[PDB]
Amino acid sequence: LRRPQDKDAKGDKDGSLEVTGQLGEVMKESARIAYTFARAFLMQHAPANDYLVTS
Amino acid sequence: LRRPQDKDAKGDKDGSLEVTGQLGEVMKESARIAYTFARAFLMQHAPANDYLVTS
Repeated sequence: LRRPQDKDAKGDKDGSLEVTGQLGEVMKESARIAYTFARAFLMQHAPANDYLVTS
Repeated sequence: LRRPQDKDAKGDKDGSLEVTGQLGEVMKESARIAYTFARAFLMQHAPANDYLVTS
C-alpha cells in the first residue's frame, strides 16, 4: 500500500495503481490488465472485500 | 493559514492543505502523508490541539 484508503470513507475513486521499477509501455498495460482482472476476481469470489477498489 | 480558522469554529470542515513551490507529484504524496502523520503524531503527543484536524 502506498497511502491509507481513508481520505474519506465514502470515496468512490478507484484504487489507482502506482507502478515503480522503470516501467516501459508493455509493462504498463500488463499491470493494468492484471489490476482489472484481480479486481474482477475479488469481485466474483469475495464480494464483501473492496480494499483493492479504493486504495 | 490562508483565511481565519474561525471561519466556522463549529464547522468540522477538513483542514485543506494547499501546497506551493513546484512540488513533485511524489512531493504531493509525501505532503499528504505528512499531513496525516502530523495529525497522528499530534494525537500521540498533544491530543487537545486542534489545528491540523480543523485548519
